[PDB]
Amino acid sequence: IFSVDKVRADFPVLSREVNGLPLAYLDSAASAQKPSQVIDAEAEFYRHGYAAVARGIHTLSAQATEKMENVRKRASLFINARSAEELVFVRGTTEGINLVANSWGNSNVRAGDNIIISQMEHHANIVPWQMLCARVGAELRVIPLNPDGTLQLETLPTLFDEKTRLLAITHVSNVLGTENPLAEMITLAHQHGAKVLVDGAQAVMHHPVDVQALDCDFYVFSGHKLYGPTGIGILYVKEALLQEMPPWEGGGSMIATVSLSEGTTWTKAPWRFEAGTPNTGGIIGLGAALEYVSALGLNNIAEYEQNLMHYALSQLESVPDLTLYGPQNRLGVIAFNLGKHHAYDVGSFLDNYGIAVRTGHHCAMPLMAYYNVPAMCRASLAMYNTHEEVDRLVTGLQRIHRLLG
Amino acid sequence: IFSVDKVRADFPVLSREVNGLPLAYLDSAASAQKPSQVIDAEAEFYRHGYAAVARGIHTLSAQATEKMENVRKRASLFINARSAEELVFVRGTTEGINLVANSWGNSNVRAGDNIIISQMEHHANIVPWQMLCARVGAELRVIPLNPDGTLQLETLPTLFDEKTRLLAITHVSNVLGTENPLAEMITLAHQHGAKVLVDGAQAVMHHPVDVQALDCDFYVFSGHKLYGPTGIGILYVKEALLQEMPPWEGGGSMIATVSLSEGTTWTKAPWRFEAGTPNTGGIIGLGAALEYVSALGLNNIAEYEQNLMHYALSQLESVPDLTLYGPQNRLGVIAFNLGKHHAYDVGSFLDNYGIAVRTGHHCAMPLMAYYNVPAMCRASLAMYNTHEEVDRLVTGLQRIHRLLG
Ligand SMILES: *Cc1c(COP(=O)(O)O)cnc(C)c1O
Ligand SMILES: *Cc1c(COP(=O)(O)O)cnc(C)c1O
Repeated sequence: IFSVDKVRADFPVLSREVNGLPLAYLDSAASAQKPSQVIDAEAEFYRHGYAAVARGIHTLSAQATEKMENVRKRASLFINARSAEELVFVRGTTEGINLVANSWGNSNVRAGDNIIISQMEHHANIVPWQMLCARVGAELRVIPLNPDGTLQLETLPTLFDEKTRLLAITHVSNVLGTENPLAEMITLAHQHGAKVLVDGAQAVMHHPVDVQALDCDFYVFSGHKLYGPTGIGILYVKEALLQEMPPWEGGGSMIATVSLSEGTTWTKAPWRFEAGTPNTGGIIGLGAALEYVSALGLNNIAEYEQNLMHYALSQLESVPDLTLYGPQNRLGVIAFNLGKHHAYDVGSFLDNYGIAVRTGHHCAMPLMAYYNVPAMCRASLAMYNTHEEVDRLVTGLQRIHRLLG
Repeated sequence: IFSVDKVRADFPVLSREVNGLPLAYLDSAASAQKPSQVIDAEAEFYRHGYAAVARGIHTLSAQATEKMENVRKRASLFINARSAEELVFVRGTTEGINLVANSWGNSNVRAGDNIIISQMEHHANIVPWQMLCARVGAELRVIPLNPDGTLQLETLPTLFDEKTRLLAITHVSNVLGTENPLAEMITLAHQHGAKVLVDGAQAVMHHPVDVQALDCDFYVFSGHKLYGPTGIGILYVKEALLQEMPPWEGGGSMIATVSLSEGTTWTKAPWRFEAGTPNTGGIIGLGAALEYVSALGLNNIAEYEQNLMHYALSQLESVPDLTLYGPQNRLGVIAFNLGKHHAYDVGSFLDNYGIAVRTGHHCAMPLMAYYNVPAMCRASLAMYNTHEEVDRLVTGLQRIHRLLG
């Protein structure tokens, strides 16, 4: 079983005070706090083992290379990829989507084709496709939303045709907490010869993810939302696709030979997609984050978080004039607005109580426009949050309502 | 004055042992060791202040935003840029060059134009220009080398013409230690209306750098060579150029508005070029590295390193059959080969003595081809290295020569 008190003991930020008051950090969906096991793994690498990792002959450099490739293997087992060589280290979900959009998109999407996204996508999984569509003359089609925050799946027959080259779809909404029916949508997309990129940035910390079972063609997530350091993420690509993809960034370590008279040739995937000095510190930290999460157990995490979410939704019924957005079975986040008060003001009062929530458009302006609001508040309920933190949120919303009503 | 013993006390890796023997780390040009002040600045941020930095309303997020923008200001003062808004955070020199090559190169270099590089460039400052030239149909011209490792500057009249759009040139060679006459070359390039990108990855840790005095249009360097963390670097761009450049990566934080029916508009530079969650941990660490280097004083560093280099060159005269590459006035690095022995074998013996040097092509294959060797050894003499470490290198080379001769 899961013990939230033991977990919290690993996270030094959680004893912080804000505005003279104890912090209630309800913004893990924007970025997660990190356990000391992750912080110290990176620090200890810098203190005792640091070197460049170009398979350098000298000992420290050879050992750093091995650490980095071990993390690639660990990450591939974490998402059940068939091969470690199907994983590319990127800065994060955003860079991974841009890499696919340029390397795969530029040589596979042509004038007159179409790409399908959803109306709930994060900007990271919108803008690169708008740029691609503008570069090659393709059309960006959109799966619309239902009022309860689920996809209008009945529209799929009008959107998929012979010219559909790619579905790019979120696994879990960063605003609504909706989990999309990926396995079934990927079956439909593949029936038309379309590939599927999955934005998994809000899925990988809440329950096991298995890319062979999903059969997705691309999968991306960020380390800093998975209790890990900033500056590092993972792009998974099916081996047969990745081996045909041309490089994106050029430079050292992704070449086989460089000549100023005969041109340059590329190395093999995945190293062809990793130019320049890798983020070795971030990679070490990410490896430690995966080990920490696996030691807790993602099914234990999912069970505790689901219980916390059920409790929060039950308690929030006692907040007058609270509007919630999204389905009852949400994962991770609670998007809401309080009466007619602007999210920014609600979030400012909550911050004044020491409660950190996010307000604004959450990098999902098309989703805000669907609900005809300029902004929302969002509380994240992660594995280190508590019933008492939920109680503080509910009470704070009640007091804000009383005061501003 | 400079005290190398006090400096070394800040670097925990330097007490490491390798192969049972005390480490002599002579590979800082590949990546530098980090002082505990840098390691702990990042660790303490993760432990006490961590949050997402989207100018988030809540306190931790607002304070993280301020820390990040303070580092941008500190970096701009470090290189004497006129404005903090002329600096873009990138993963490193390599990504910064790719960003310029795509954003600026794609809309300013046309079929029939030419770009000028040098034969001593690192692959980071070659491959992106080869890719650009292939995309738009331009020609990549090359300033050749002299035998002493300096540029053949007399060839410049044959290379610069009305169609020359860009000179991309290294400040300091990562192999030879040659420092190029940037100010004069930039004057010549500007006379023709060409812009100049400077690869400063091997300059910024050896002496003050002043981009207003240089008048370069772009300048790039990496944090991990400047005693800082991996995963972070700086791209400087003149304000008037940067404000006209289109975005490269798309996603959150670089947009002003996102619409699925009316399209998307971009925010202002530099934030237009920073998509997704920044590498906040790396940014904090980089700020601490700049403060550490400034506290030591770069003129103090330069004086000590120049004295160390003069001593090493004097002592290496007693190594039989040693071939050195590059000019007598080199900065930072000593490139060499020992008789007819392959660099890989020499480097393996040195590693076996606990001495870390780099061997191979050093991401400069055109430079190796110029000297008609497949590989070289390279020793870096940084601010924390000692006369006694130089003595170990000289003795090791003498023993290798005796043993293998
Ligand atoms: C280090 C090096 C590079 C590459 O820097 P990265 O941090 O790997 O991106 C580019 N140019 C020179 C001169 C270098 O020494
Ligand atoms: C976090 C988020 C992103 C962006 O991730 P970055 O780390 O900022 O690149 C993309 N998609 C979703 C669903 C997210 O929650």
